[PDB]
Amino acid sequence: ALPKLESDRARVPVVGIEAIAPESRYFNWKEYYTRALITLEEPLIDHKFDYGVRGISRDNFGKINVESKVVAPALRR
Amino acid sequence: STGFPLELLTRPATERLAYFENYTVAHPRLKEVYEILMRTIAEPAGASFIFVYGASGVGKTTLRLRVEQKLTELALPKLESDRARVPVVGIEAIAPESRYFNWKEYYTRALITLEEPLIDHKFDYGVVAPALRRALENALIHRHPDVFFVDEAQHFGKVASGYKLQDQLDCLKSLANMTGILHCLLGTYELLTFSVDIHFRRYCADSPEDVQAFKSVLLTFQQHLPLAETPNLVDHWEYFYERTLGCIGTLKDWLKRVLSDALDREATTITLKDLQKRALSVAQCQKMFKEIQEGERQLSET
DNA sequence: AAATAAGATCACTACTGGGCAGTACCAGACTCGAACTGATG
Ligand SMILES: Nc1ncnc2c1ncn2[C@@H]1O[C@H](COP(=O)(O)OP(=O)(O)OP(=O)(O)O)[C@@H](O)[C@H]1O
Ligand SMILES: [Mg+2]
Repeated sequence: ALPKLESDRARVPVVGIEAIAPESRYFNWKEYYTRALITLEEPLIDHKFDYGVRGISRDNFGKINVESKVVAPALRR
Repeated sequence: STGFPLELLTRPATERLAYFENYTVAHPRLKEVYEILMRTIAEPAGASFIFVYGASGVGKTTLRLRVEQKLTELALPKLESDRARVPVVGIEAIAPESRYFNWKEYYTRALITLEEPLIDHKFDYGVVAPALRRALENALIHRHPDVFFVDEAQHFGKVASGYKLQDQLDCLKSLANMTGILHCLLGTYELLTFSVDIHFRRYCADSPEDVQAFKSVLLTFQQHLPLAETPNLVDHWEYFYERTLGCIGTLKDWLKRVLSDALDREATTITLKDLQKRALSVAQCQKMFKEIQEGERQLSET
């Protein structure tokens, strides 16, 4: 997809994360959502995109930030 | 004509894949259920729930899309003057991450799909999310949708409580009572765990008419497959029914897999091994048949 | 029946949107003190 990535921006060919064994006794879906969002968006140029959630946005350094106040279905959206 | 255009052979393989992926066969069950649903929508008879069943792969979602398009084009002459009159709203239920279905998320997604502004600034003017609930009620009253489709309605039952399984639907019941909006809950056979009932039956092999219909849809699928040489498929109808159980939806994506594999190799026809490569697993069909048998037994009460 | 879970409630903590009583300006416009001036019995 590299020629297509060069031709068209805002495009990732493949994204991949690893599931995390939880410290508690139940799987953490909020951590899954936030880490998938970090992996998907952080290794990108500052392509201005507005997710439909108030808390999550980009920063000056480009690293994505998620407030601890953000509720998990909002992260999923 | 009844066959695929012969000009796509010179076109690139992506064009052939795009053409075949958009072909939606009108098998008799699909059009019969479509007519029943349209008759129910036109005259509701005072009902407010249009529960529709069917195991995965019958074609409920495409039926929803067809009904959406048909109702939009039916209303089209009268939205030129009347605005804020979205014909039909169709949403997909969210599988909860916790043990219980989330109703705040349902309300906010229903509001988003209606393009309702200022969702974050809602107010409660005197329950779960009263402000969002009242906002959705007002949006349904004023936008006046003909039907409110909720695909994947089986996720409403994620409550893990016998004394709360039926009560989980009180929010939708009250939202449909006081706004007068038809709620057509499309779901798999889990939805029978609980009003007009429609059954999206597959093609059971016991009845010869279903076998004839399955062979008909198989032939019309083979006619529209974009290959240089038309692949013979009706001979292995027994194989195509073993891994499909008679669902015209998963047959379509099975053929899509096989056709994409053929096109990627610049092939010209489909053999048995090509279908075997992209066939459903032996255990997968067993689990699917167990679930569909449970649903059929649940719906078998007369 | 005793033991082990689990939701409900109170209480405190940290975080982040975000508006109202109030001031200021700039000509356009209306209304009428005060006067000016001409016709008239
Ligand atoms: N009759 C049909 N003709 C052509 N394609 C179809 C048909 N029915 C379904 N599809 C295809 O199947 C996909 C949609 O899933 P499908 O309708 O088969 O499943 P469903 O059982 O209705 O849905 P779900 O399992 O999510 O409840 C799309 O790719 C659509 O093109
Ligand atoms: Mg579906």
